[PDB]
Amino acid sequence: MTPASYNLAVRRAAPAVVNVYNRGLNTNNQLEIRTLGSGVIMDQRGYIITNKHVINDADQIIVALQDGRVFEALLVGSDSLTDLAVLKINATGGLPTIPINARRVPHIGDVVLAIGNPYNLGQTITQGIISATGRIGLNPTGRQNFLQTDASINHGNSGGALVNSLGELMGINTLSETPEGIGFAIPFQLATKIMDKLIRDGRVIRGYIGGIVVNEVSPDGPAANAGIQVNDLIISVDNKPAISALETMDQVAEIRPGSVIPVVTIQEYPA
Amino acid sequence: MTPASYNLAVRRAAPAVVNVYNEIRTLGSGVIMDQRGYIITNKHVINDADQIIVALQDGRVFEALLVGSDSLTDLAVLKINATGGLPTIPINARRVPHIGDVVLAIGNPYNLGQTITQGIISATGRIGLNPTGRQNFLQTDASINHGNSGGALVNSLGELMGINTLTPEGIGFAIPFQLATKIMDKLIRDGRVIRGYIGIGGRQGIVVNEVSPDGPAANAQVNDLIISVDNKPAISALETMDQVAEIRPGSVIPVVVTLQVTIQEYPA
Amino acid sequence: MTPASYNLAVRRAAPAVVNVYNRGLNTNSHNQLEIRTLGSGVIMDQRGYIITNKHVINDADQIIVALQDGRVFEALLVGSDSLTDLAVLKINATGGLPTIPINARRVPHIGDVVLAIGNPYNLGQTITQGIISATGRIGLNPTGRQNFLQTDASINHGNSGGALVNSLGELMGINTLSETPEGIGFAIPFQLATKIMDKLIRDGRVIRGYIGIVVNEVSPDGPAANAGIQVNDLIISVDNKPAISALETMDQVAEIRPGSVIPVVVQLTLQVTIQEYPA
Repeated sequence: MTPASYNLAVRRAAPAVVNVYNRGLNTNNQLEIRTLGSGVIMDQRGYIITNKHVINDADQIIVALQDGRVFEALLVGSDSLTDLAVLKINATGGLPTIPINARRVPHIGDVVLAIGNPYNLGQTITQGIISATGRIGLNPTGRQNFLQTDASINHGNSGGALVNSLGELMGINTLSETPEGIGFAIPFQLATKIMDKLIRDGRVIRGYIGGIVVNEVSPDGPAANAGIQVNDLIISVDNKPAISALETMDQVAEIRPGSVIPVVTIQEYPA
Repeated sequence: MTPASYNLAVRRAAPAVVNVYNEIRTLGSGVIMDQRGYIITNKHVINDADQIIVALQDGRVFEALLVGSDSLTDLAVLKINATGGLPTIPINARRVPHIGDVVLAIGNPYNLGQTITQGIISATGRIGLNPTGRQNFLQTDASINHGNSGGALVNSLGELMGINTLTPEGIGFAIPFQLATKIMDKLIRDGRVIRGYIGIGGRQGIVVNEVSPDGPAANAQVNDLIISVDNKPAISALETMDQVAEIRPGSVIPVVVTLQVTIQEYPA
Repeated sequence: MTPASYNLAVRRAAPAVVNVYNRGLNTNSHNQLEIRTLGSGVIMDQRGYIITNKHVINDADQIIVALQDGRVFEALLVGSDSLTDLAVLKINATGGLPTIPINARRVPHIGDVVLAIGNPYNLGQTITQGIISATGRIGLNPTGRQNFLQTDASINHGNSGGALVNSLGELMGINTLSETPEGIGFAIPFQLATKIMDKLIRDGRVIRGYIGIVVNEVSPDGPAANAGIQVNDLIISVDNKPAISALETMDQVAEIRPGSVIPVVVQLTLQVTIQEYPA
């Protein structure tokens, strides 16, 4: 026999996780650490994911690898709604990349490990399960549509990785009587989507509109301008049957402002 | 390869777990025990509830009837009649829980919807009917919060290990399933738990430390050594007290220390 | 089918773990024996040597050890160590003792499932499950809370001095200590705990080599300051061992005995006399 262990997943995923250091200038001279967090190297190009709140208002950003290599990092963009931020590091002499299986479907009960730097103790692995799946939909909803896990999450785990027993990335750790074993991560599929969009446009451009029964209507919104009223029953959006409020709103977000569709001219979501 | 997962147990047991709602006085969780619509939960969840509501992970909601409750075990049985089929919690009565067994707690902590947390059995506790304290419950480092109460604790096979009851970290308790079964049946039948009460406490034989005034024992002294209760050898204080509880009030039994005692109903 | 379980490890290791009770005679006015604090301990071998945390037994007038088999023993303090917070006890045993499983050849790995065995809040023996979050170091030289073993297995007051074992029951470490930090707890690596025990058994205390790689500073009156070494010196050899690591070198110095004299190359070959580490 041999000891039960998840070290496999640790060997594979860990190196691609990094310590992130927000550095600001203190007016009341040099750079002082404002905060810290974790991040995941996504691909060989040097793209990294992390939590927006970690890098917010940073004058300088630094990224350290478990192999000891340190890099100055460039903010590629961020997103409030998902609390995600993409960084990039140059000077590539090769990089560890987080294992990814796009074909992998997360299931409730799946063993997962959270990799991060809680309280700047150095890299820390903690074990738990997927308590709840959440959604990969682009449209914001709330803390309920994230992935939920009883794997232990502290300050410093933010932007860290959540991987299954195979090291495959399940999500990005966002945030955690005293609630015990309740922590959240952004589903990896969604994180991918956000990353690409930030890489591409320097920001996340969301389609905004303002059966499914209309409870209210946004003044001056795209809907109010097209002639839609309260109590209307929406059966089709851009030729797609509207059978779900969640699925419909996720679809609207993928649509680009300026576009015109049969149900209106899409606008960009308000900050 | 495939990811290490307990999702199997989740598929099996989860559906039989429900959100319970006591304006709302409080909320909690419950376990559907069988196809008749009987549900288990914690008494403290439903106490002084004007109405009780039960929601299923399949979206079906039911008005629920309090079948009875128990303070000592903090258990309560509900019932809903359901035309359609109902999910029931997997049960293996032959299964012996062991310390170290992987377990999952299924419940609705902080009303976040159904939540699964993973841990192990830290300690077994006892299935004895006689109350003792928080030590004779099942103990687990699986995460338990407000809203997990009345929820289910199951092993990797989905088999019900116990009902979740209640800065200390990774210390949580559940009523052993074997005991929960017994309590359920008794509440279903009598609308309450009728316990055989004698009115002694003490610590082969059992030495009487004290005697309850007006109790069944006082009516039939300290320092007595009890060697036989109703023809059963008294070799254990725990096993004896559990035995007394199963005996019904009004009954009369031989006690050898040969006296004749009349069992009463336990004081609230 | 059968339920996923670690009970195997529990069966093997648990019996060798014990409840420890610090007792003093000045605790009450009537000068009776009363518990000042309590903890857990691990029976190491058949001789009755037990490991526990120093902070558990500190200033104990009496020490008591209880076994999961009901046997109780008066215990003798063999010695302690502040730096690792370890203490060795001994019990006079007759009729054999449970001993904690040990595999010296076993290499702990991050992610390995572990169980913490102890007596949290004196609830009786309690098992909690987690993994090794970080390895730490087995080096003798003190560093800090970072070079211990780290684990998300649940640790409370009363787990101190308890055992942390893998799925095979093999002792991985001795549990030392644990916004509210969740799933952050520490144990002394077993390899190191062994080293400390033997040294305490033998010398009644841990005798450490102290000296006082680019030199950032120098200790006044220290062995180094007395041999002629200065700041900014580059140390390339310590007692004929290449100094390629600050960690590996300091651990090496600790193994050296006070009074000893060794060559240090910085070329200048000096002669230093090792001293005993300051409390």
